[PDB]
Amino acid sequence: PKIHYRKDYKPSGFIINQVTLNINIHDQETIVRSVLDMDISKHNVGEDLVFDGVGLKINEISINNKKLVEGEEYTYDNEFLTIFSKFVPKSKFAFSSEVIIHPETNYALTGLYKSKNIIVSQCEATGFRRITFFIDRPDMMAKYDVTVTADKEKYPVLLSNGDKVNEFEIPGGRHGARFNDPPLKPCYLFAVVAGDLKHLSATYITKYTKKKVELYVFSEEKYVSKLQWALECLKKSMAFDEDYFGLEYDLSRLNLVAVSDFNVGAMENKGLNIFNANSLLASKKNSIDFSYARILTVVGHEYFHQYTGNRVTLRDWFQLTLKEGLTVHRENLFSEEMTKTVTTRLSHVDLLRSVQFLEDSSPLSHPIRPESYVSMENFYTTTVYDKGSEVMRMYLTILGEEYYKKGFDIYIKKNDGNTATCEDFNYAMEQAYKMKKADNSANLNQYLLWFSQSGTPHVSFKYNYDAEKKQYSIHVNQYTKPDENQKEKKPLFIPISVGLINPENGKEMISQTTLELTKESDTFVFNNIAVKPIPSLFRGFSAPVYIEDQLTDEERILLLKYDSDAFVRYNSCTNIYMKQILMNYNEFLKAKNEKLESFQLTPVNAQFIDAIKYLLEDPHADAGFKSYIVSLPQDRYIINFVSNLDTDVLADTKEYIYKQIGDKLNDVYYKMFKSLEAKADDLTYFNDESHVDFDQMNMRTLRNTLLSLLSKAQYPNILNEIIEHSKSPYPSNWLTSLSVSAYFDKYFELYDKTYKLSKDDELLLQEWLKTVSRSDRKDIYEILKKLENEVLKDSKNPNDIRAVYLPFTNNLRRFHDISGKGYKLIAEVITKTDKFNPMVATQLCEPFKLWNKLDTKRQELMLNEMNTMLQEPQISNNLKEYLLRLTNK
Ligand SMILES: N[C@@H](c1ccc(-n2cccn2)cc1)P(=O)(O)O
Ligand SMILES: [Mg+2]
Ligand SMILES: [Mg+2]
Ligand SMILES: [Zn+2]
Repeated sequence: PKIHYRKDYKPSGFIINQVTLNINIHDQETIVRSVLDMDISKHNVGEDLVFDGVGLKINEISINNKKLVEGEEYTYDNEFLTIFSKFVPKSKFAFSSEVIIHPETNYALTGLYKSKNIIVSQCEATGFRRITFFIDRPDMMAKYDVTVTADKEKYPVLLSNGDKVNEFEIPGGRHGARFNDPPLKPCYLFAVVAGDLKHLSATYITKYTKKKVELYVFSEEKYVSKLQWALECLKKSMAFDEDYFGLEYDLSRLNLVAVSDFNVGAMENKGLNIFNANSLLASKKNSIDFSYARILTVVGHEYFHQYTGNRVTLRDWFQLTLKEGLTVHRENLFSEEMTKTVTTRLSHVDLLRSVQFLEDSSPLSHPIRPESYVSMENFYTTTVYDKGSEVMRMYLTILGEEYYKKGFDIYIKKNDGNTATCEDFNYAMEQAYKMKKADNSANLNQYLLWFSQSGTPHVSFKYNYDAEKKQYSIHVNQYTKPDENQKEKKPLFIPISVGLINPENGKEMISQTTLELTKESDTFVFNNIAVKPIPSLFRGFSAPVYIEDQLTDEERILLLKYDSDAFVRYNSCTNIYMKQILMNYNEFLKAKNEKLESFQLTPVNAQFIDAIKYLLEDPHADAGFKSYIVSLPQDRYIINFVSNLDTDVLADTKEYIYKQIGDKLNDVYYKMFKSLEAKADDLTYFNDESHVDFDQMNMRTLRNTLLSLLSKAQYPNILNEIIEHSKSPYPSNWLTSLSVSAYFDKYFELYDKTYKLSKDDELLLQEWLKTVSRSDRKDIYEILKKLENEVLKDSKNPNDIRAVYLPFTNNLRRFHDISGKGYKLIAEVITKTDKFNPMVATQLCEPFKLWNKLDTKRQELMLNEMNTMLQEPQISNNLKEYLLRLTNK
């Protein structure tokens, strides 16, 4: 396998000026004719002409309308087409070809493929070379003129980029459309779609130039009534970019299309965005509440790529974080503004500190700009997207809104063009930084280490208060553990948003202040501090770091009650739980290792329980926040703090802490679950397709969280509540009724009732599968085998496969069964999936990422399964490279 290095970037010695495509789709094959108008670039050194082209069946190739001869003038090995230089012209010339491809049997979902009755393309990153020959790298910009033909009855709707310029009838029941897209684009932004598509549409009038933009959202006919929310999300997304960034859509039309079979969430092809149906379609009757935030963020994300990816483009794939990290940052600012709930930011932090921190301390650790790759298929990671987004968000923290907006406008003005690199972005923020400091010596040079250095920095704190002097000092230290990418880790530029809270009255003692930590350690001193403060550190989670606050639980409890920053309040509560978790885990571990006949456990801090009750009982406090404070930190967050983690000991620890708190608060939880009903489940706008109330949904989250706590505890007669909840019209409630009934004899009665409610909507059936998979059932292995035989069968839909298996892999007791049977089962699924879809096979490897963090026995069980998968003779390149890197071999 060839390793591509970032240091090795060089421009092509060719240019492709114009692509003219004819894509003729037939029952058993698709014929693709392509003419490329080419030139020799100024970098050319007389080399062979080499096209990417994977799995293509050549009918013929030509230069300037003369057929080329296989063997004597060119070789093709199913990956590269090599035309020997003696036969390549030295001025403007035309290369043509006709190849045959087979979208019907393309089950890897990359290139051109069939999803149910829709034909659709997926070109990022290197899928265009599965459609026709090309120099398939993002710096090859060309013009595109595309014609598609197909059977009119099967494929009445034909779409590709640009203007539809001609439509025409073809003998034998066929038809055609031609689309011309004159502005230059990279080939990974080409798209085509054909199908019996239905739609909703609206007209949006831009803010400044008042251009009419037509918006179309498409699906298969069955689900067209689930498109309205997506259309509202698109309007909101355009308004946002207009209001916050001053940016208007440049084209006359934007199409959104939902497909059933898709590897990720969606894709930003220019004016033709294609989506996983689960991230475009929703209704109140047939979707859980999560689908509403999901569609808003995914529609938003692909819209924002129209500037950050599509008009300012990447030179090479190493700069991927520049388009993805920045688009995620734009997406998160939009979500925050649209939902107006504090749990939106908290949920982004929850994701980074569980999943991304785990990745960053694993053998897979990489900086947000890597120095090498082998498979572009495995490069689209939480580190590139989500830590990339936190790095892009730190510029805004450092500069503030006014100067951030100035530096961004600087980057967009200069590079609307025009490929760019991460240094160009940094340069633009620097110019805003010079202007902010009003000092032109000031620079962001050290900031660049955020792109190049891998691993999570640890940031720790000591304090001093001199009561006579009224002088308060915060001593800060940063450290990043050496790893495979850097032996010596340099200090980063770490912005620490802070407040100082008066412990007597809960008030702020200082204005907004962001500490700029630029050295291994520094001491920040504040004068005129009248009383000893509690420091509120990393407000908003202002850098992607392990925060070691060194506060007492009494201080943490005070922040949790009285601080103004949601993240700090949640983090204080998190740190109280972690102190408790590590304590009880070591007490359980000692008792198991020493085989003790009796031992003691440290109870949960009583004043922390009192503070939870105080917050729950506060009718003005936020319900979404309340659901965060009654839940323990995620297992994948906990694992970052324990060596050789025994998952059974952690399951017993979590069980003890939940029971400790429930034994004090279950009456309070019951009362709230009942008093929340009226507002949480209010049906007033149930038939209003466009009315989405994020606060109401967070009330439902809370009720569903409290119901789960009450069921685990077997609170008296709670089954009555579960059975009533199953009759709710909201799928969030009735699916919740299924999972909490796991602890009762009614489980299979609700399994059947909710299957029946779910079975006729393809997405809602996928949510039912996830609910079953995640159910806390002792017979969960037999239940999985039942879903396999009855519901999943041999589905190659990645949504179906992921729904049956991924939630189960989070079942701490059972997936991690000491016999290794769970690791066995997931490995069998990965290998089976790898036969047809290597990308999804790699996604199904996710539970294995923490393998070297677990206890001795479990490390060995997981390594065994990874080595077994690695030894499969038919392993894909993608799965092989991933598992070799994961197992350090
Ligand atoms: N850029 C989009 C996308 C689509 C597909 C893939 N993909 C990566 C490997 C194979 N397909 C990557 C990104 P997005 O960030 O999902 O908007
Ligand atoms: Mg083929
Ligand atoms: Mg299906
Ligand atoms: Zn993206």
